[PDB]
Amino acid sequence: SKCPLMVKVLDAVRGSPAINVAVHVFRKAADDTWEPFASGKTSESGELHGLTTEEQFVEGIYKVEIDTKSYWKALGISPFHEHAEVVFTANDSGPRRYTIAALLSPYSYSTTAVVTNPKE
Amino acid sequence: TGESKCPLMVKVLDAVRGSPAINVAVHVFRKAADDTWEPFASGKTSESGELHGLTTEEQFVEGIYKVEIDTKSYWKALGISPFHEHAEVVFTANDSGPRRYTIAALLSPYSYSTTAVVTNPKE
Amino acid sequence: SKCPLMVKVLDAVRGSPAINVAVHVFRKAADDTWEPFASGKTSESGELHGLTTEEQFVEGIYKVEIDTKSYWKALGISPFHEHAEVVFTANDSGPRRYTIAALLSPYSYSTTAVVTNPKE
Amino acid sequence: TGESKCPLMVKVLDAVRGSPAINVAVHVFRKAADDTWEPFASGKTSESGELHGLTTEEQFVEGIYKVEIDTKSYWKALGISPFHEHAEVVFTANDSGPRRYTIAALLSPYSYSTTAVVTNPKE
Ligand SMILES: Cc1[nH]c(=O)c(C#N)cc1-c1ccncc1
Ligand SMILES: Cc1[nH]c(=O)c(C#N)cc1-c1ccncc1
Repeated sequence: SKCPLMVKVLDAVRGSPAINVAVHVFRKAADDTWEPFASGKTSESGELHGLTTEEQFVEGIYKVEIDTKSYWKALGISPFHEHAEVVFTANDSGPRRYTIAALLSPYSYSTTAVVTNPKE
Repeated sequence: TGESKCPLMVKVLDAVRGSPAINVAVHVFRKAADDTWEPFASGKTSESGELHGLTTEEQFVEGIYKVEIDTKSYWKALGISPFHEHAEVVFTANDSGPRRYTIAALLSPYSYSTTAVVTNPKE
Repeated sequence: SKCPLMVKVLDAVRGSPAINVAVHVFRKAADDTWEPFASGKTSESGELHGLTTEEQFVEGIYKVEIDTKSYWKALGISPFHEHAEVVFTANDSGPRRYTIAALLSPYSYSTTAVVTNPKE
Repeated sequence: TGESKCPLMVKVLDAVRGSPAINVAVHVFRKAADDTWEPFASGKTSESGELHGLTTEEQFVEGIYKVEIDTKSYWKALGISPFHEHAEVVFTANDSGPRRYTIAALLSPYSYSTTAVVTNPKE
């Protein structure tokens, strides 16, 4: 029960988890370029688990990109955004469990992080 | 009015159409001497999603006020059956003298957010 | 694993669950008055479970009130809101699992409902 | 300017202090012919949390634009170490002719929301 990184996606129009949403994760590279890190599709409960492991999850800059436009086109709704992106630094600073959650509407989105830890 | 020095203004936006939320009914109450809510002001949002002229500086004394927005009538007229009955904002006002209050609401059928911007009147 | 109603509370300032937040639930009465239904305090994970049961959870109007002001005063932050309230109708219409989530900041809050169901 | 017919306006608010987010750096890019982001316009929010005058109707052609807000420099100057590096909004503009775009952001240290209000210019 150790997932250093988890993504959750919700739909504000229908009051349900946003199922089958593509998610891509990149790590900032030395040349200051984005390199593919992990990717997947949200499950029936709007979640994506097992993107990585504590050993591979070192300090650095990460970018989480959510394909919100494909989600909305499948419902027959025209969206405003091309995609939703979250960029943050992961620091061993202290606590290492990260939950990124995204709430989606056709013209707006909100994102929040919940950073927590078992013990230390 | 002036430019924007109203003691109380409400602004409602639509997260589904990316537009101002027009013709939304808004009701404001003040808590009375007896723990009961009394009618204070009423109105509807204009074509830019705003509601101006609800009160005056002199009438807007210190107190606990309730801003109730009728979101359910708004989604229903669009053919959508939403989650909430209404949106309500409860807050203590003019506590440490007069201030100008902007209450904003962003609406979606199963979600809403609300924010306040408080400014100190011509200092 | 059957909780018709669950409440989740998060803190936007500190990126953590909002722990020990008082929550009260009322049911609209015939005289159109609010009657105490259930109450509790959020756990270490920001959640409140077991407010009720499927038999007691009949159709009607419910009001969930979150004591946000006490939460913020304990951190030494002066808040704008007296409390956060969610009013909704529970209809057997179809699906009966309700998750109310609230995200808190000193001057703003957002609430969303996730309505779902196992089978039917 | 006029009253409010700017093709692109940005508005940043602070959810912790209930105020406009003043002196926030904003950078806008357009995707070029070669899948690369090119600099388009730059600026800072004023005392009301707004940014006016970034472009003109004639210069704002159809394309994919990126609005990047520097939220991290804003929280840091307040003594707070926030979660995000910045906030970014990516969207296709003027696709089916000219429109006026208002991008709003509401900020908190570990959260942000963004909304767009799109209007059809003097019809
Ligand atoms: C971006 C934004 N997000 C919210 O969650 C919210 C709420 N409530 C309001 C606004 C906002 C939009 C336009 N002008 C001012 C504030
Ligand atoms: C991202 C998010 N945004 C909101 O505006 C909100 C409200 N209210 C809740 C959540 C949320 C975060 C984590 N788990 C579930 C929901």
